[PDB]
Amino acid sequence: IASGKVWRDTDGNVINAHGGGILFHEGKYYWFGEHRPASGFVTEKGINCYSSTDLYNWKSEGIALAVSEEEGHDIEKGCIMERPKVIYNAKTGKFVMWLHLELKGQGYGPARAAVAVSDSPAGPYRFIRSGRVNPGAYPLNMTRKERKMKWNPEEYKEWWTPKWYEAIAKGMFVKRDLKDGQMSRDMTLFVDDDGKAYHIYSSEDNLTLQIAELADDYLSHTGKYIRIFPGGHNEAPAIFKKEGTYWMITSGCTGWDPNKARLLTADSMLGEWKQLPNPCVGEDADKTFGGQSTYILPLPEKGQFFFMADMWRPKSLADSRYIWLPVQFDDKGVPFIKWMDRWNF
Ligand SMILES: OC[C@H]1NC[C@H](O)[C@@H](O)[C@H]1O
Ligand SMILES: [Ca+2]
Repeated sequence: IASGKVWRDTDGNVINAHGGGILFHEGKYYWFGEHRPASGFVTEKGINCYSSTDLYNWKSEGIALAVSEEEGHDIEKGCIMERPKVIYNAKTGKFVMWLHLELKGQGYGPARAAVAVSDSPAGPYRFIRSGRVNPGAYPLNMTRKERKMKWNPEEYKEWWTPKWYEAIAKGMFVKRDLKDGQMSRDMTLFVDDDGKAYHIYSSEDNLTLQIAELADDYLSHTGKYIRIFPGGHNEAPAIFKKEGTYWMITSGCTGWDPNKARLLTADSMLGEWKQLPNPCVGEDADKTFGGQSTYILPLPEKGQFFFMADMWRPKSLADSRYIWLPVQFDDKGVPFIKWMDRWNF
């Protein structure tokens, strides 16, 4: 595992799986990610999939979720498809893919999460629906008093004033988006011990993280959700659970530029969360080693976890590389990550 180098599949082609994540099923790891083009930023293809027995040799499984050729479809060619994650639904036996969708020709405005389904890990997946999250429902931890407040859009046009920040903290953008549902851009998924799944996403114009419970088949949301770190600008969330504790690594919001990772922790997924120091340590840790969090893969057979990131090259996004590093734990059980040029499982 040689972070930042050109990685190739078994045919010799550059692995094209960005913003991704990995699952294990029937003896194989399946890596899902954005198919990025050589020029431009929008996918020409959809969500790509690769498979491996060993986490070193990756076989191209082809496109798992394709862009549609039908005009007016939510996922017609030219839509934005980012940060795909796949989870297995044990009750129905289906593979469920969620992803950040922006409708074609609308930039990043729609701020939707989309959901697709497959009988097999590699696909093809069948698109079901897209939309903002939980129309009509308030966050669980947004208080009665906060829900009763009125925010005149004309008084709060200037971002980053003291009164605007306070307003964002007390849920001004939640109320703004209440009817049509909460915004979802950068996102991930987590399947808990009891089969409860959660959709974690940057919401409220990227200012605030939200964690939403998924329904029992993982195809919709239940209405139950919380919001955390309002105004915190936590992006590209990555999550894992260890010995009952939930840990989340995120980035800041500086477009393509690498920035300082944050470490967030809770004892309950929908309980209170708190922020801990940058979990990256050593030289370049202030820049997350030139990367941005995408996924934390548990290896539950070994009681270990590994941190996946993207080393984004905005000049040509197909040339973006992959940083994969062991998650280590200090004497208090707090995760940290150090660079290694080459390491083995
Ligand atoms: O918009 C480009 C880029 N910005 C930063 C996000 O974390 C990425 O997923 C991607 O949307
Ligand atoms: Ca955020």
